Amino acid sequence: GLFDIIKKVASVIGGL
Amino acid sequence: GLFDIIKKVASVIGGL
Amino acid sequence: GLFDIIKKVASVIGGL
Amino acid sequence: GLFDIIKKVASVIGGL
Amino acid sequence: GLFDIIKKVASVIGGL
Amino acid sequence: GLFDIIKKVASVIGGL
Amino acid sequence: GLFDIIKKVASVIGGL
Amino acid sequence: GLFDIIKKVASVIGGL
Amino acid sequence: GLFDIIKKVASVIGGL
Amino acid sequence: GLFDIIKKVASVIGGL
Amino acid sequence: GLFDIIKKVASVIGGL
Amino acid sequence: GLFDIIKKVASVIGGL
Repeated sequence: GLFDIIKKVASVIGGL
Repeated sequence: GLFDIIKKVASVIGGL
Repeated sequence: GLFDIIKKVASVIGGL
Repeated sequence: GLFDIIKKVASVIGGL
Repeated sequence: GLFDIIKKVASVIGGL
Repeated sequence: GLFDIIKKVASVIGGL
Repeated sequence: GLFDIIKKVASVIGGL
Repeated sequence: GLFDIIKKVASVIGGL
Repeated sequence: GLFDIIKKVASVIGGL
Repeated sequence: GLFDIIKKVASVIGGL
Repeated sequence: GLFDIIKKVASVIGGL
Repeated sequence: GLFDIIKKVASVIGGL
């Protein structure tokens, strides 16, 4: 409605 | 409605 | 709406 | 109504 | 209405 | 109306 | 130490 | 130390 | 140290 | 040691 | 040491 | 050492 704040953090470290 | 805050953290460390 | 702030941080490090 | 003094304040300090 | 004094404030300090 | 004094303030200090 | 997050909201509506 | 995030909101609406 | 993020929002509306 | 294999992951997903 | 394989990841995904 | 395979990653995805 007024604010639609979508914060997505996707941290695939993997590998190593 | 007024604020639709959507915080998603996905942390697939995996690997290792 | 009035503010649609979409902050995506995809951080696939992988490899290594 | 002779004096229809209307005061409205909406302090939508959401987020953070 | 003789005096229809309307004061409206919307302090939508969202985000951050 | 004899005096329709309207004062609307919209301070959408969003973002940051 | 590691994160020192300080959020302060002061909301002196007053007046009115 | 690492992150020193300071978020200050001061909304002195007053007047009105 | 690594990030010193200082976000200040002073919003004195006053008057009206 | 012959094989001093060291793996370290720090995932300081703070903030938000 | 014959093999000193060192893998270090620092994913300091702060802020937002 | 015969094989000092040092791998260092610092992904300081701060701000926003």
